[PDB]
Amino acid sequence: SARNEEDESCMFALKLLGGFAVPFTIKAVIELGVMDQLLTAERAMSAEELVAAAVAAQLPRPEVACTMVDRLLRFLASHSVVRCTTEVVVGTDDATTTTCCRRSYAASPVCKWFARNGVEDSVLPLGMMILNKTFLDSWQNITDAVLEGAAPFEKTYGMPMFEYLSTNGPLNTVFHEAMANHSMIITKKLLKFFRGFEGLDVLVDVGGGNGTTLQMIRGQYKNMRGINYDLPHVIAQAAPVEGVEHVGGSMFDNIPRGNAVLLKWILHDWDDKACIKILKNCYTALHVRGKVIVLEYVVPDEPEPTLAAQGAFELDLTMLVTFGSGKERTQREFSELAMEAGFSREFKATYIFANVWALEFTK
Amino acid sequence: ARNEEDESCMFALKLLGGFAVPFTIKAVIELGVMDQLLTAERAMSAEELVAAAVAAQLPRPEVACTMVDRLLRFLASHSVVRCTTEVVVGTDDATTTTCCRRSYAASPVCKWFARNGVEDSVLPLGMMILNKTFLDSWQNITDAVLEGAAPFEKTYGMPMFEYLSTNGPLNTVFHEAMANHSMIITKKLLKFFRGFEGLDVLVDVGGGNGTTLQMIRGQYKNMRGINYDLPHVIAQAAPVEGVEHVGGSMFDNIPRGNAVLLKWILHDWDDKACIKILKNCYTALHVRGKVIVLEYVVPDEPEPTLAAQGAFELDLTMLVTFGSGKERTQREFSELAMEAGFSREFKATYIFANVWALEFTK
Ligand SMILES: NC(=O)c1ccc[n+]([C@@H]2O[C@H](COP(=O)([O-])OP(=O)(O)OC[C@H]3O[C@@H](n4cnc5c(N)ncnc54)[C@H](O)[C@@H]3O)[C@@H](O)[C@H]2O)c1
Ligand SMILES: NC(=O)c1ccc[n+]([C@@H]2O[C@H](COP(=O)([O-])OP(=O)(O)OC[C@H]3O[C@@H](n4cnc5c(N)ncnc54)[C@H](O)[C@@H]3O)[C@@H](O)[C@H]2O)c1
Ligand SMILES: COc1cc(O)cc(/C=C/c2ccc(O)cc2)c1
Ligand SMILES: COc1cc(O)cc(/C=C/c2ccc(O)cc2)c1
Repeated sequence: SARNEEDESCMFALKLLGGFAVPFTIKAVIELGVMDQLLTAERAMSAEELVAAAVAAQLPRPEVACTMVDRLLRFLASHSVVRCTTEVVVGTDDATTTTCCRRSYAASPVCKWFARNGVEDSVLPLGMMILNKTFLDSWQNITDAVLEGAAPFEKTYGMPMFEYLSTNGPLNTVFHEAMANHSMIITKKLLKFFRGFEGLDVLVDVGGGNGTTLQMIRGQYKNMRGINYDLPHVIAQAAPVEGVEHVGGSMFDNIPRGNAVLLKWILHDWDDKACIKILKNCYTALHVRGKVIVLEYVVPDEPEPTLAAQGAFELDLTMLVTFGSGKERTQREFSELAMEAGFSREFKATYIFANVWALEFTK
Repeated sequence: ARNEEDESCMFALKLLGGFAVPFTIKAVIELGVMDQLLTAERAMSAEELVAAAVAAQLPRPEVACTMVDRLLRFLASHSVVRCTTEVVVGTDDATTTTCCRRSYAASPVCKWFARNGVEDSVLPLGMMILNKTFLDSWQNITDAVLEGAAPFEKTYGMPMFEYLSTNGPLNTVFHEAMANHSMIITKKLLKFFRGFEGLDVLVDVGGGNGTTLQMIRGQYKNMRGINYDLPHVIAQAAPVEGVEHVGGSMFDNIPRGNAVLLKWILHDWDDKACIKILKNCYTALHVRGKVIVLEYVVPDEPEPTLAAQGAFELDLTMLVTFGSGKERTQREFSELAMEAGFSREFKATYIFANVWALEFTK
């Protein structure tokens, strides 16, 4: 609609500067309980009906709350996050932010990924880490961190993230729930789309937590045995799982022996030398023809302006912000690390879901 | 594995990640890399852009280059910069990818981030939009809504204009953003808007040091100006030929003239406060006088266009800053004017960057 190229140029610059407004608006609609009412609603609902349904608490300024929610949802409607219908009101009205007319709102399909059921296959626990204030604050310190060649997180909090989490119980839970949430989704998709668990006697899951992933995998492959390998303090908290041995240890020291080792979102935390050491421990732990299964995004060789590529470079920036030298890798960069660790010139890539690939390297 | 379910999920993650572009552009500006992009003659690698932007010896110069490379690659995937890739005659150590070296050029949009070309930039406004103090309020929307309060006030315990009195650096950031936007809009007004023709006296409510009036008089030499602003702002203004500085509150009175300019005033305020301002404009105006409202105009329905999204984005900015400040539709502006006494006579002239000049007539 801009009146010339100069005008459209200016508005695009403002748009680029303002991209934080959508995520922060979504967070509020979620936290208010409005997004869950949209998701269970049988028809479109006005801001007033959404607030009445979402809030049990008696509000001091209920009319202000309703118009504010109307403004939040109208903004998300402009971004196709929700559907909006407008009707004429016969009467007077003040639980909408316009003269004659009342908006009613329905969830778009994308909204199901924000569900608070948590495991209805939602990414909400991941989203709450993505938009966590403690983590977001690091993004304001990128400049100085680059100048020192440090992680923005380190430059913000004085120390690496994994150290800091030991000192912040609440942030630690947010982080672990996000990890667990993404793990659950990808594990399910793996059992739908990936065939590389066929023929395995023993699978070693590094960073397996309580061993949920191995348990779900054994649900489909009943004769496979699992080793759940994680830090001693994580293993101490792990209840028995049938067919899974919990083993405490550092992946930098050793990996337990097996037919395959699973690394999900491990390598992208670490620089190339650390990755090579992890893959060398995988290599010594495997019998010949054994495999490493890497569950990671793969960035394209060039910066393609696609939805998937943008999300992969967005994850690269998250890694820069969090760890500094943690990073997302191309297929070739993954191949090179594996060959450095001793693996053959034999590469498989199976696309799974949500930008995650299963890359398999073979001894 | 890639279907509608997959696209849906990626879309969800994209919506949650929208902050990454703005934060990355900020870093690239603040490192001085954007300015090197804007003066460059050709695509430059991260290494070249760092060497050119940074005076100091860095402790970890190769880490800094590879980090900038990653920032720029991300911006390339969003079409903010142009990237080309060439095979390294050897082995790099200042690009993230060893085979190959990326070089980058500014896209046209980057001119809007310039630190001082001789043209228009929105960089002072952008520094306000991405200022940490202001951004921190957006993390407090849920509790401010439940209380019916402005997120900003819930975050800092006072109204934004009161807070600026307590934070001189933020006060500068705010005023420079307003002055930047006002400068661009006043020049576009002199280009496109014809409603200053014929006016004896123009009253600029919130006119600061009188720069707007000074510029308009530069084109309309027989017009006189009344620069109306708070006494403390007027105390600081130097004399302006053909302009009288007057101190006061727009809630008490407006100086009389043929036209009153209200730029980004009404959107700070609720309907009751707007009606007070407009009733004061009405009584102040001589007959056939006009209020000239310089605001964004939100469409009647939430259209998914670049311009509409920009207007609802400013709406949420007003929500966050003031709570009850808000963007309006044409109909809502008309209705406030009619409540203040103005006639059923409405003009709208599109100016630039989503701003309209709306005129109401006594
Ligand atoms: N960059 C490196 O090469 C590097 C980094 C850290 C530790 N190490 C080596 O590791 C040994 C132990 O030192 P430490 O206790 O600081 O390191 P650690 O065992 O705590 O390892 C560091 C990080 O790696 C991850 N990790 C380690 N083992 C894991 C496992 N089984 N599952 C999931 N994640 C795991 C965790 O995120 C942890 O914070 C030392 O010999 C040390 O040199 C090497
Ligand atoms: N939106 C609302 O919060 C709301 C609601 C209903 C009524 N009101 C009315 O507004 C009053 C609150 O305002 P206040 O008492 O804090 O006063 P105030 O005028 O001192 O408020 C500060 C702001 O007023 C503006 N201002 C006032 N006169 C100006 C002038 N001549 N030139 C430029 N800018 C000028 C500036 O934007 C300044 O930052 C209420 O007492 C009532 O009259 C406001
Ligand atoms: C914080 O207080 C104020 C007061 C005011 O009068 C205007 C603004 C405008 C902000 C803005 C943000 C994003 C954009 O893309 C374009 C403008 C903010
Ligand atoms: C904070 O530390 C970590 C460690 C880790 O292994 C993964 C992530 C992933 C974040 C992320 C962000 C945005 C998305 O869209 C998708 C994932 C973050």
